[PDB]
Amino acid sequence: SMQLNPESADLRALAKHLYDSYIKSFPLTKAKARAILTGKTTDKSPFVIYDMNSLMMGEDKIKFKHITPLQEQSKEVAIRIFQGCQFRSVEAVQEITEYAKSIPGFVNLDLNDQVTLLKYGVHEIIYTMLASLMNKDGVLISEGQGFMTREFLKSLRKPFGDFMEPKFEFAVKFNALELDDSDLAIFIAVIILSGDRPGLLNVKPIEDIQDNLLQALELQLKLNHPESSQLFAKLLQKMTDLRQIVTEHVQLLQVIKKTETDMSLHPLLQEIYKDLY
Ligand SMILES: Cc1cccc(Nc2cc(Cl)nc(SCC(=O)O)n2)c1C
Ligand SMILES: Cc1cccc(Nc2cc(Cl)nc(SCC(=O)O)n2)c1C
Repeated sequence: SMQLNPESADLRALAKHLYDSYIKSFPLTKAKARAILTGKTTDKSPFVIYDMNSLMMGEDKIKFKHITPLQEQSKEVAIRIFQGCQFRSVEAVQEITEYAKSIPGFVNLDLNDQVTLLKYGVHEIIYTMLASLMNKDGVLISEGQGFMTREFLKSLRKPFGDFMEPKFEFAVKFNALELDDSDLAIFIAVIILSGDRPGLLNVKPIEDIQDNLLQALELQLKLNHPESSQLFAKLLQKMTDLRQIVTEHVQLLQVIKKTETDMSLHPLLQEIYKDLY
C-alpha cells in the first residue's frame, strides 16, 4: 500500500538526516571500503599483513598514529594485535557516540539513558560496521591503510586464534545482503535506540524514536532494494544474531582475562563488559 504522503516524505527526511550524520561520523564508509577491497580506488593500495614478516614491515609502514610504549612493543605479536584491536574498539565507541548524538531525539533523552543505550549498543554496531571492512580474505585496518588476512589472524596462539573468526562468518553472510551506507545509517540508529537495554529510566520515549526509525528502515529497503521483499525481515534476524556474537565475544574475553592475567584490558571496555551478564 506504499504511497507518497506527508508521512513518507518525513521518513525520507529522517533517512537523509541519518545518512548525512553517518557520513560526518565515520571517516571510512562502506562505499570507500569496497572501493579499496576491489582495487577500484585511485588511492595507493593498502599494505597487506599475511604473515609475521609482513606484520613487522607493516608495523613499520602503517601510520597507526597512537604511540605504543616500550612496554607493549616488548609484548608478543598476538597481544600487540589484540591491544591494537582494543584501541580501535575505543575509537569506534567515540565515532558511534558522535553518530548517536545526530539521531533526532537522542540528546533529549535522559543523559544516563543516552549512556546505557551506547554501552549495550556499541559492540552490535562495531560488528555491523566491521563487516563493511571485511571480505573472504581479510579485514581493512588503520582506516583502510592496511589489510590483515583472515588466516594470519587464525594463526595467532590460543586464545587469540579465534577472536575475529565469528565476525568474519557474520560478515560474509551480512555482506551478501548488499546493504549500502544509506541502509546501514538507519539499521545502526534502530539498534542504538533499543528500548529493552537493562537499567534505562524512560523506555517509551526510546521506543517512540525507534518505531519511527523502523518505518524509515522498511521504506528505505523497499525503495533501495527492488531485488528482495525479504530484506527487512532478514535484517531484524541480523539484529538478534548480533546480540549472540556479542555474548560469545564476552565468553572469549573471560577465557583471555582468566588465562592471560598479565595483559591489560582498556578500562573503558572493562566499564562496558562489566554488566554483559
Ligand atoms: C599502538 C600500535 C602501534 C603500531 C602497531 C600496533 N599493532 C597492531 C598491529 C595490527 Cl596488524 N593491527 C593493529 S590494530 C588493527 C586495527 O586498526 O583495526 N595494531 C599497535 C598496537
Ligand atoms: C573497526 C575495527 C577493526 C579491527 C578490529 C576492531 N576491533 C575488534 C574486532 C574484534 Cl573481531 N575483536 C576485537 S577484541 C577487542 C575488544 O573489543 O575487546 N576488537 C575494530 C573495532
